[PDB]
Amino acid sequence: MSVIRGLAAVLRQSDSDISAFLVTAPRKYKVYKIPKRTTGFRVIAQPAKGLKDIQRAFVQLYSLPVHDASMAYMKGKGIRDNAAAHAGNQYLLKADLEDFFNSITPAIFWRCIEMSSAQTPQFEPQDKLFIEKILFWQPIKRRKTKLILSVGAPSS
DNA sequence: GGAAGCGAAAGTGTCGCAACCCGAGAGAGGAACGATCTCGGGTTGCGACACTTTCGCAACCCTTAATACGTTC
Repeated sequence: MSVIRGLAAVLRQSDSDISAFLVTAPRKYKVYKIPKRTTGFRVIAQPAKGLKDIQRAFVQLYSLPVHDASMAYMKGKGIRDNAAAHAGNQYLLKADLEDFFNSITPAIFWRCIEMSSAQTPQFEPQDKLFIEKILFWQPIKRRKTKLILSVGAPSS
């Protein structure tokens, strides 16, 4: 069963238990408000411990392509490298993205899978439903089709 | 995404005011009958404004978080 089999192998848990856990998994988030530095609050949704472990095992199991221009969440690279890339230069064009993490839906993730220029792990159609449960957060309880990436999750 | 309150924005009805019309009437002149100006309703058009509808700001944070110290998203 591909993905669930690998997750069971890594997490030392039965396939049936992991499959049963990944049914209401997108709802398994605890959301809290962290203070902003000047004023206001920031809403962060953090998954439960079991879902966190599942996400960590999944991201360790499957390696997705990343670019060398990305300096965030990369091993050995951080703030200093990002700043030093433009240390010797004169003009700059700092830009931002509009609600970046919450704008990544399962449709976007699956679309980017199929048109990638680099190697992409092969996903069976049976596990494509489980991938969405593993990765994405479901912020409204009544709406089940609204799935977005949540900052504060290990896989995001 | 969107409680509960509330207010913006836009559309629609309404209602009072002005403007005019039309019949009644006392009676100017000058020798009678009724000119002419006013009283009392009545109708219509119009525009300011009240009323009506829709939208949008943004509580809470869901059962489900972790808690050596600092930046960053």
